Amino acid sequence: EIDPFEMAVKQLERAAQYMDISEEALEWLKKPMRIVEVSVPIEMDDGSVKVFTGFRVQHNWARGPTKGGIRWHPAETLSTVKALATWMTWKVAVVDLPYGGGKGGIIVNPKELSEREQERLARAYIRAVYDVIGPWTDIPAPDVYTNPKIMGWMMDEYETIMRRKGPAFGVITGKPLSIGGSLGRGTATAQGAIFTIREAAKALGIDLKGKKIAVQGYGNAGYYTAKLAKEQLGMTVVAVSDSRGGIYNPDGLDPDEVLKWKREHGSVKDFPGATNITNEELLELEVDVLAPAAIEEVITEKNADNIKAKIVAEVANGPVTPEADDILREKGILQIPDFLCNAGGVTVSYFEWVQNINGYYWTEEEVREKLDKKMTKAFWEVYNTHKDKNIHMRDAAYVVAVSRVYQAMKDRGWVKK
Amino acid sequence: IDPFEMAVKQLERAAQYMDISEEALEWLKKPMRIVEVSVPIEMDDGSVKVFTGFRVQHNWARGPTKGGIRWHPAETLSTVKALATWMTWKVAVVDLPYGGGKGGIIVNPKELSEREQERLARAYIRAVYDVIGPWTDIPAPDVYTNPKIMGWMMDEYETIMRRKGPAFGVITGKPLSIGGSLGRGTATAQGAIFTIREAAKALGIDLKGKKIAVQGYGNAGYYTAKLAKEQLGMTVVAVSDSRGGIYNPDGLDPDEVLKWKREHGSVKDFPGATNITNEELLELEVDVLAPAAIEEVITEKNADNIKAKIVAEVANGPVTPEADDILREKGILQIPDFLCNAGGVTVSYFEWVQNINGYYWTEEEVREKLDKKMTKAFWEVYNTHKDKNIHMRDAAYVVAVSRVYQAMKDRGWVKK
Amino acid sequence: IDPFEMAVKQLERAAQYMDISEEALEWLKKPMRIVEVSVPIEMDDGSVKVFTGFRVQHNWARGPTKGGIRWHPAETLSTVKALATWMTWKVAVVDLPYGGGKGGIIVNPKELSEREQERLARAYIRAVYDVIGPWTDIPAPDVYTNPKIMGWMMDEYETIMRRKGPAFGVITGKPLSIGGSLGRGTATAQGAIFTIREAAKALGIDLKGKKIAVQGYGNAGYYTAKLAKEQLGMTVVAVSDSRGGIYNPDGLDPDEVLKWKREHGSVKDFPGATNITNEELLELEVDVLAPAAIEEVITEKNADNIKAKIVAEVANGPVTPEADDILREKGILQIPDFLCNAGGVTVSYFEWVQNINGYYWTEEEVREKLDKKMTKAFWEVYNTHKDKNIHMRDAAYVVAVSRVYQAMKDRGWVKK
Amino acid sequence: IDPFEMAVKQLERAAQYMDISEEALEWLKKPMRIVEVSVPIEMDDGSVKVFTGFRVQHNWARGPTKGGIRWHPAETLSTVKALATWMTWKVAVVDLPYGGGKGGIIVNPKELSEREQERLARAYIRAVYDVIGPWTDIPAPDVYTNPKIMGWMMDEYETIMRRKGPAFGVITGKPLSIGGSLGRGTATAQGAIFTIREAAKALGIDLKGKKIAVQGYGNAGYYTAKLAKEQLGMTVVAVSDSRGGIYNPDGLDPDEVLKWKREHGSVKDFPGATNITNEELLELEVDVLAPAAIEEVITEKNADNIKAKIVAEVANGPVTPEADDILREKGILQIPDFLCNAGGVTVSYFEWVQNINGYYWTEEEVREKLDKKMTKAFWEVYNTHKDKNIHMRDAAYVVAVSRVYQAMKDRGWVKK
Repeated sequence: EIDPFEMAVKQLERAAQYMDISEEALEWLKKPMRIVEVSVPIEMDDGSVKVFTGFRVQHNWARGPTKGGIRWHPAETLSTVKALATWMTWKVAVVDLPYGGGKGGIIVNPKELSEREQERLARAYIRAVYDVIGPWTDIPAPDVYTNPKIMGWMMDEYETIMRRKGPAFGVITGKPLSIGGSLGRGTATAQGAIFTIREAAKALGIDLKGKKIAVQGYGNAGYYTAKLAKEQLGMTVVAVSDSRGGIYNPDGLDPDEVLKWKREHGSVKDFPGATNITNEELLELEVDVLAPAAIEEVITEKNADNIKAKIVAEVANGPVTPEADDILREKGILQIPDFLCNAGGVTVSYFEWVQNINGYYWTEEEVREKLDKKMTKAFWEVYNTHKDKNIHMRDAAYVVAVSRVYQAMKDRGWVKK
Repeated sequence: IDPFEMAVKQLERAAQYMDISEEALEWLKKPMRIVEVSVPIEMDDGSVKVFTGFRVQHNWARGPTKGGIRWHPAETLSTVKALATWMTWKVAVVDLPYGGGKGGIIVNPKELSEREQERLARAYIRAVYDVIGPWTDIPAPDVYTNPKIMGWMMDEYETIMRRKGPAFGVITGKPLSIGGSLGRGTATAQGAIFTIREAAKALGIDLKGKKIAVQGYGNAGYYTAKLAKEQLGMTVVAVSDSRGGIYNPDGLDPDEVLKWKREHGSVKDFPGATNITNEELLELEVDVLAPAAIEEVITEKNADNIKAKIVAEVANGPVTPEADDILREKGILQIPDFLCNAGGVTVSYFEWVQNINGYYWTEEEVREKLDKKMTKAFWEVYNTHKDKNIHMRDAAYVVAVSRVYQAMKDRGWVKK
Repeated sequence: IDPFEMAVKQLERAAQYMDISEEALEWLKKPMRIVEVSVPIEMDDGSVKVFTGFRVQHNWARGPTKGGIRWHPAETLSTVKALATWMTWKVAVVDLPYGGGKGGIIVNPKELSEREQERLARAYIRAVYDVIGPWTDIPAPDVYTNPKIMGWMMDEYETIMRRKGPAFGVITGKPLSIGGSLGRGTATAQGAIFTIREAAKALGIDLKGKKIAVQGYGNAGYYTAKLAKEQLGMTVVAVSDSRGGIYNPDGLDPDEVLKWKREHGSVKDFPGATNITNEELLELEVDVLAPAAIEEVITEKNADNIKAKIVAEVANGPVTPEADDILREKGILQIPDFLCNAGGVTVSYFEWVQNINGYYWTEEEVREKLDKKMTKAFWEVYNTHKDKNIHMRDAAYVVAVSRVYQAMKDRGWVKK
Repeated sequence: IDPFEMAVKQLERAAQYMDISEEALEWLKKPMRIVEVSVPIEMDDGSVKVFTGFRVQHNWARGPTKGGIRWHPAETLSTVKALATWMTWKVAVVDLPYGGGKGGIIVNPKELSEREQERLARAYIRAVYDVIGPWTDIPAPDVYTNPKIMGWMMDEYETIMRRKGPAFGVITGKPLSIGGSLGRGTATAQGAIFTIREAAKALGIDLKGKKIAVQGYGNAGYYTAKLAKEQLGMTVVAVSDSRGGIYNPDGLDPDEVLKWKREHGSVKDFPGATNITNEELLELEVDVLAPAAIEEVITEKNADNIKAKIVAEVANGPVTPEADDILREKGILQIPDFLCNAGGVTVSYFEWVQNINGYYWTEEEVREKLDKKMTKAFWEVYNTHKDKNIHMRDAAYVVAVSRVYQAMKDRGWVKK
C-alpha cells in the first residue's frame, strides 16, 4: 500500500525546511525514478513451479549507479522497498559515494526454502531483473535473509547472462572473498560507527580513552561496536544487552568473553560480574558514549529526559524519534544520526565495487584507511552544517545528502532550478 | 485492484472450461513484468513536471508483448495490468505470435501543447527504452494517443537504438510515411465482415440479399454497413447513430447515409427511411445484427427480443452475460467482441511484420491476409464451442488461454 | 576419427568431378570452428555432473550454419565433425542460404529424468551461447533430441539474449506453440516423394499403378509408403522393419500395417500379407524401392539382384559405392540420400524463415515450397549427372561443393 | 591425450593432500571451453593456407582466464589443454583474480615472413574473437610469440571491437607504446629473486656473499644471475648455456658473461672461468641453484648429488617427482616452478590492471607490487608445506586448487 514510503517522503519534505530547494526538484525526489515488479518463478524441490513476487527500485541516479540490498521477507512490500530505496539515495550521498539509491525485495519466507530452491530463487531474481541492473546501472547487495552465499549465486547468474563481457563481479556486492568480495565488509558498519564516535568526542573535546560506553544490542553491529569502542578507542564497556536482557559491570566487560557467554548461554544475562539490568537501565545509563545498536524508537518521549551519555551514536537505524531528538539536542546531547553513523557498511560496499570494476583488490589496512577518511570527512560535513545552520545533527545529515543529489540533478539539467 | 481483479476472475472462469494446472493458472494471473517510471517534461509554463508512467508485460510465452499506451488522468496500475492480461487473450485468439502488454501515463493530456505532447512522448520512450523493442514489447495508440504520437515515439526509439535494427517495428499505429500499414482504418470493420461471413457459413446461410442492421455509425459502424453491403452483398436495412436509427427494408446505402449525417448532423430523416430507436434496431428481424457502439446494449431485459440470426459484437462488451445465456438458448450465433473486432490487433501485427521485413503490402494484400487470419480464428472458436458445448464467448477464451498455456508448457515454464 | 576421415575422403572424390583449387579443397577439408564445452547439471540427487558437448560449424560461406544436436553415449567429436561437413553439402544441394554445422552431447539420455534432461538442454545453450544464434548457427533435433528439447533450448537462449531479436530462429524443430513449422513431421518422406516423382518424370515412367517397396517402417518408411500411395497413386507391395518384411502384390494399407506394427512390435505376420525377408524385399520387381532403414543394405553382394527401376535413398547411406556402379550399370536411377531425404532440412529452413520474419505459413504453403525446392534440386543434380555424364551421387556432390566453393571465392576467402 | 593426461594426474595427486569433493575434482579435470579454429592467411605466394589454432579456457571461476599463445609446428590440443589447466593453478597460487587459459597455432613461424606473421596474428583474432576479451580471456606471448605479435593482435581486436572498451586490455606482453607495462622483461627473474630472498629468510640464511649457480642463460637465467648479485648480493659462481657451463669460485659478472656470450654465441671460454658441464653446474655446492633452462634436469639419477640449500625452479618442470622426494628428504627447499616463475603472469596481471584502468605505473610501482605478491605467495605455500608437513610442490597445489575450488563452491558451480 504505502506508509513506509509515506514516511520516507515525509522526512524528505521535513528536510526541505532546512535548505533552499526548488519545488520541481522536491517533487522529482519524491518519485522513485524506476520501479520494477517481476514474477520470479522457481521449480520447487517437489517439482511444482511457484511464482514469487520481486521488486527492484531505483530511486534516483543523478549521482551515479543506484546502490542497495535485496531483502527476502514474507512481509515485504513495494512500499518498504521504495521507502528504503529513497533512504539509500541519502545514505550514499551523505558519505559522498558516486551512487544513487536503490533497493530490492522478494515476498518469500526463505526458511521454508531449501538451499537448492534458494539458489533457484536467487538466479530467477537475476534472470527477471537483468535488464535494469549492472555494474554501471544498479548494484545490489545482501540484506534481510540474504547473505554472501546468495550474492555469489546472483553474481554467477549475472555473469552467465552477460557472457563475461564486463566487470560482472561488480554487478553486486557483499560477495564471498573467493569471487570478488572485500576485506572489511564484516566490521564495516561498526568500524564506521566507531570512527564517527571518535570524531564526535574530538569535536566535543572529550578525551575518551578510558571513558565509558554502553551498547544496546548484541548482533554483529553491537558486538563489534563494543569491541572496537574498547580495544580501539580505549573505552570501558560497562554495559551491553541482547533481546532477552542486558548486563552491567563498570569495571570493564570483555566483548568476546561476553560473546562466548552469549553463544554459550543464549544470552549475556548472568554474566561473570554482570549486575543484570534492563535495556532502559542501559539507555538511562550514565556513560560517555551510548550506542543503541538495536531496534527502532527505543529512546522516545517516554525516556529521553533520562538519557545520560554525552554522545548518542546510532549504529542501529531509527533508535531516536523526533521528539526524542529535540530533547537530546536541547539536553546538550550530541547524536550521530543513524544513516551517517552506520554508513560504514555502504561505504565498504562501494570499496568492494571499486575493487571489482578496477580488477584490483585492497588490503585489510587499505580498506580501513579509506573507510576512516570517508567517515571522518562525512561526519565533519554534517557537524559543521548543524553548527553553521544551527539545526539538529539529523537535519544537517539530510541537508548534506539532499544538497548533493539536488546539485547533480541540476547539473544534468534534470531540473532547471 | 478492481479492474485487474476483474481480469483475474475472467481467467479463473475460462479455467472452468479447460484443463489447466494450478501452477500455470497462478502464473497467468501474475503479469511477468511491471515497470513504473518517472516521465519528466518541461511544461510550456516553465515548470518541470514528472508524470507517472507504466508498461506492463503480462506474458511473453508466445512472442513479444503487444499493446497500446493510454494518456489518461484515471490511469491506475490496476487498469494497465488488467488491460495487459486481456491483451494476452486478444492476440492469442486470432493466433498472433505475441503476448500481451499495455502502457499508460497518468496525465490529463487534453490541453498539453503539441510541444509538451512530443516531450511527453519522447520522455516516455527514454524511460521505458530498456524493456521495449521490435522483439520485446511493441506499443501502439490508445486513449489520447494517436499516429502522430507514435511517430515521435518511434523516432526517439530509433535515435536511442542508433538505427541498428528495425526501429519502425518498435511501435504500431504509425503514419504511412514512416512505416505505417494500409488497411488500418477499416480493420475492425473488415475483420468483422469476415467473421460474419464465416458465421453465416457455419449456419448454412448465404448472406447475399439477407438483411443486416448496424447499431452505431462511427468508423466501425459505417464501414461494417458499407462492407456488408459491398463485399457480402447484404441489404443494409437499418443503421443508427447515438441520437437514433433509421430503417428501410429495401436497403439503406451507407455512403448516402454518411453524407446525410454529415449535412444534417444525424441519420434521422434520411430520405425514404423510417426513423426507429436504437433499441428497436436491436430487435429488427435481420440475418445479422452488428452492435458497433456502446456496451451492454443487449441485456437480460431485451435479449429475448433479439431476432438476429447472427450477432456480430463489433463494439466491445455490447452483450452482458445474462444476455449471453438467452441468445445462446435462442440459437442466435454470437461472434464475441474480441474475436469479432480482432482485425484491429491483427492489422497492427501486419504492420510490425512489414516493418520487421522492410517490405510493405498493398490494400489487396492486407485484406487477403486479414481474411485468412480472421477466418481461421472464427472456425477455431466455433469448433471449440461445439466440441465442448460452451458459449461462443467461453470458447474464444479457451482458445486464447490454451495457446498461451501450450507455449508456456513448451518452453518449460510450467511442467504441467 | 574414421567418421571425419571418411567425410574428408568423400570431399576428395567429389573434387575429381569438378574443377576446384587445392586452396579451396584444403579449406573445405577443415571445420572452420569446433567448440567443445563442459555442460554441467545438478542431478536429481543433488550431485553435479559435467557432460561433454560439441558444436561444430564446418563452413558458413553460404550463410549461417544449420544442423542438429545428438544426445548419445557414443558421440565423438569426429562424428560431429563428419556430420557437420556433410550438412554443408546437404544444405547446398537443395540450395539453402546456409552452411553446415552439427552438435552433440556425450550422454545416455535414457538415464536422465525429464528434469535432468531440461537442465542438460539449458546447460548446453548456456555453454555454446556465444557461437550460436539466428544469423550465426541454428541447431535442430537429432539422435535422442526432439521438439520438447528444442523448446527448452530456445527458451534458455531467449532468456540470455534478453529478447533483443528473433530468438525463435536460433533453433528449429520447435513445438508449434513457440515458433515451430507445419510440414515438419513428414518433411523427409514428403521430400522424397517429390524426388521420386521427378525421377519418374525423368525416366518417362508414370507411377500411378506402379509398385513400390519400402524397407523400414519408422516415421520415414511409414510416410514414404503412405504418401507414394496417396500422392503418387502407387501400390505398396512390400514393407519391412528390423524384424522382417511383408508382401502383397495387390497392395498394403500403410495405416493397417502401422496399427499391426504398433500392436505386435513388427510389420511381420500381418494377416493381410505373406512374410518375406528384408533381402527378398530389396530384390522385388518394383518401380520404386525406398530403403528407409539402415545403411549399406545394398552392396556388392546383392546389388546385381536389385530390380527396382528407381532407388530412392530415404535413409542415409543405404547403398555402397560398389553397388552405385553396379546399379548405374544396370540402368537403375538412384536418388542419392542427401538429395532424397533433404526435405527435413528444407522444412527446417522454412521454419527459420517464419521465425526471422515473424510470419507463419500454412500446411499447403510449406508443401508447395518444399515441392519446388525438391524438384529444382533434383533436375539440377540429374542434369549434372546427365551432362557431366556421372553417377547421380557424384552429380549431387558436384552441385553442392560447387555452390559452397563459389561462395568462398566470391567472398575472397580463396583466390581461386 | 598424454600432456593433458599428465596434468589431470598431477591434479589427481593434489586432491590427496586436501579435501576436495568428487564433483569438484571431476569439474577441474575438464577444460570448460575448448575452441579449435581454422586460421587462414594469404601467403606472399598469393596462395591461401589454413592453419589450425586452439584456445582453451580451463576454468574461469576466480575471474577472466589468462594465458599465452604458442606458434609451433608440433603444437597439440592436448598440449594447449595441459597448459591451460596448469595456468589455472599458477594464477591462483599467486592470488590473481584470473583463471587459466592457453592458446596455440600449429605453424612453423620461421617459415613465415613478417607480413605473413601479421596476417596470421590478425586471422587468429578474427577466428577466436567471440570467446576472448578484457573480461573473458586475456592472451599473452609464449613460444615464438612476442610483443610485436601482441600489438598486431590487440590492434585487430580493437578494430573489430570498434574501440567500445579497453581493447589494450585484451592481450598482455604489449609494446610500451600501446598499453604495455614496465617490469615486463625481467618479471620472471625478478619474481624468482623475491621467492629466493624469502626462501632464504625461511631458512635463516643471509644470502649476502653466498654462492648462486644458474643453469641456462637466456633472459631468465641472465636476469636471475644479474639480480641475485645486484639485489641479493650473491656471488654468481657459475652460469650455463646449452653448449655448457663456466665456473669461477670468485664470481662471474652476469653482464660480462652475456656480452661474451653475445660476441661468441656461447659462454664457453669466458676469461677466468673454467668450462664445466651442465651436470657439473647442478651438483655445485651453492646456497641457491636456479635451473633456468630445460625441464627434467634434476632426476632420480642425480638428485642425491645436489648440494644447493635452495632449488629455485625458474624454468618450468626442471625437477622430477622422484627427485622431489630425494631433495626434500635431503633438506633442500625447492621453490616449485609455478610459484617461483610466477612473476611473469603477475606482471601480465599488473599490465591488464593498467590497461582497464587507463592509468600506468612506474618501474618502482610495478616492482614493489610484485615484491608484495611474490613474497605473500611464497609464505603461503611455505606455511602450507610446513603445517600440512608436505612437499613444497604439493603445498603449492593445495594453495592453488583450494582457491579455485572455493570460488567454484561460492558460485554454486559445485554444491559440495
